[PDB]
Amino acid sequence: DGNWYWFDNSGEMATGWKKIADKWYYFNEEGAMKTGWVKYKDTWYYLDAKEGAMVSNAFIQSADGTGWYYLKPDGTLADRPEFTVEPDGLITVK
Amino acid sequence: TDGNWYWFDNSGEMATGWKKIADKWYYFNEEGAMKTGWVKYKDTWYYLDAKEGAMVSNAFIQSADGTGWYYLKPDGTLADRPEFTVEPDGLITVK
Amino acid sequence: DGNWYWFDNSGEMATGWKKIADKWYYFNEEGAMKTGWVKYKDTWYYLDAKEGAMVSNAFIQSADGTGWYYLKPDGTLADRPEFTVEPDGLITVK
Amino acid sequence: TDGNWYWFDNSGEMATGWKKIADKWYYFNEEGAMKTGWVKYKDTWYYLDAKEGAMVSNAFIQSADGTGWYYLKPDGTLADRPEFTVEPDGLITVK
Ligand SMILES: C[N+](C)(C)CCO
Ligand SMILES: C[N+](C)(C)CCO
Ligand SMILES: C[N+](C)(C)CCO
Ligand SMILES: C[N+](C)(C)CCO
Ligand SMILES: C[N+](C)(C)CCO
Ligand SMILES: C[N+](C)(C)CCO
Ligand SMILES: C[N+](C)(C)CCO
Ligand SMILES: C[N+](C)(C)CCO
Ligand SMILES: C[N+](C)(C)CCO
Ligand SMILES: C[N+](C)(C)CCO
Ligand SMILES: C[N+](C)(C)CCO
Ligand SMILES: C[N+](C)(C)CCO
Repeated sequence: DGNWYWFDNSGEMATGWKKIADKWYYFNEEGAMKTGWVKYKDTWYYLDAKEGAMVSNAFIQSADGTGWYYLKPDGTLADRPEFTVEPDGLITVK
Repeated sequence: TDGNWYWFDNSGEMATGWKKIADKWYYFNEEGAMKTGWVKYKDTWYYLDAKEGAMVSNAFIQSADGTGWYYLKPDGTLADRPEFTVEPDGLITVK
Repeated sequence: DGNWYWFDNSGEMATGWKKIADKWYYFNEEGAMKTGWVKYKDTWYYLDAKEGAMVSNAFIQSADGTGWYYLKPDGTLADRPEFTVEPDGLITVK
Repeated sequence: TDGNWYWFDNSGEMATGWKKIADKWYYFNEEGAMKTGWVKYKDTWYYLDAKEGAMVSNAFIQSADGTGWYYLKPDGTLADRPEFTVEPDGLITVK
């Protein structure tokens, strides 16, 4: 097995976050593209397990299948305090 | 023109209210006209695919104004506030 | 079991072809919506087995799984003489 | 900026040519750069998903000019004229 890497036209190897053709990918310090949950500077993001792209404004099923986590439009995971569920059930996040 | 879809069984009986056809659920009003969008069925809300009429279930659908989302349980019913338990790390649970 | 029917706002029951909200459906003479292959006035069309809508500009797998039939943009089935397969393999239809 | 995707195995060997990763096929040029779009591999043509790089198979894809379609066999190879047998009623068969 192995991993995916990315090098811009100038030969620079991508490490960390990198916008690649309208999508965002996260590479560890060695350049290896990461998939799944990633904690970057005390903040959580979710990278598609298939093509590795960051998911945003979406709900992703918990591991224990007990519930869902919401990823804000910028990709960051929303905390409980950020939610305001209105009486009818409308889920709002800040 | 404009109109509505209806379903009559082989016996000739016009479908009305909830009806399960070919493994999908549909809701017809009192006049047999297939409903789409939000439908209130005795205190609870449901959502029928706006384009195909089948009841949506276990899905989050964006709000009309786009300000938030709504969640439809696996039984089709719309989860209202009392049913939510948003855990501290953000894990959303519905019962 | 039963079938789907359609009545416009004026109470007229649809029979034959009917454009319904950007899609086309075929109803037999008794009003019952048809799905699958349909022969109308010596010409073949294919109505989606799921939602009954006519498919156009698409290839649909044969029953015997031996090949595919091509439905032109207007929904009608293309005959052999209508095809011109270019050397590289480009499939063109008239 | 602009650039290219590459794949190095855990051993450090740069993937080149055809490579099957996580159950999908990809094609890297001589410089290890992942190819997308049409690729000629020894007399035959293949098509790699323009957005994700994986080889398309058993699929009809619209032509660039939109004038016709192309068919990719289940093994990825592009079917050329000699392989087509269009039956009289319109049944398209490929071998
Ligand atoms: C080492 N690589 C060839 C992968 C980078 C481009 O120079
Ligand atoms: C990534 N986890 C879901 C495991 C942490 C809680 O956010
Ligand atoms: C309360 N609902 C939002 C479900 C009905 C539409 O107004
Ligand atoms: C009057 N209908 C044709 C709708 C009933 C027989 O199915
Ligand atoms: C006939 N169906 C109800 C299945 C299609 C919705 O337009
Ligand atoms: C799930 N349904 C509400 C559609 C069935 C009970 O009538
Ligand atoms: C007989 N229908 C009620 C189904 C048609 C509308 O008048
Ligand atoms: C509808 N059939 C495919 C059976 C006839 C040949 O076009
Ligand atoms: C012959 N192909 C069309 C497959 C190559 C692009 O020109
Ligand atoms: C130089 N690389 C980091 C690309 C090889 C080790 O996997
Ligand atoms: C990293 N993948 C090659 C899987 C995504 C294509 O952009
Ligand atoms: C189907 N492939 C051509 C990708 C495998 C043989 O190398």
